[PDB]
Amino acid sequence: KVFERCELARTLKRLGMDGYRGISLANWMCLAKWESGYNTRATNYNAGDRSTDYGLFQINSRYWCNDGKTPGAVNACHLSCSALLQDNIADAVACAKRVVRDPQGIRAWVAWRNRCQNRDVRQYVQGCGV
Repeated sequence: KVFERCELARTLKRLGMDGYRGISLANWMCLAKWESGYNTRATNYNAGDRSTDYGLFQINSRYWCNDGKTPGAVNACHLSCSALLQDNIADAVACAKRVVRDPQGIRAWVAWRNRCQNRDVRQYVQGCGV
């Protein structure tokens, strides 16, 4: 599923992402935008290390979910990576919450540093009523 901006903003707020571990909703929106373009079925294979990024938040199979083919991987979210490809983003949100519970927080995603950090991210939630 490809979410429309405000639709996703309202969904994430309902799922308790606003201010989760100090991360504003606008930051989560900026992250989803640059990671998948709000697309839940997006997959990206990293030929360099044999891991794959899955879904809305492009969560990596080496540490967060299990896909069975990634060498030396753990599955911290205790989920099959298939779960991160559903239209229902409940599981993806619970895993995204798990990721930021680590010391790095939102910085775990390099796209966030490049495209969201120290920027005016207000645009991602403007007019959405959240």
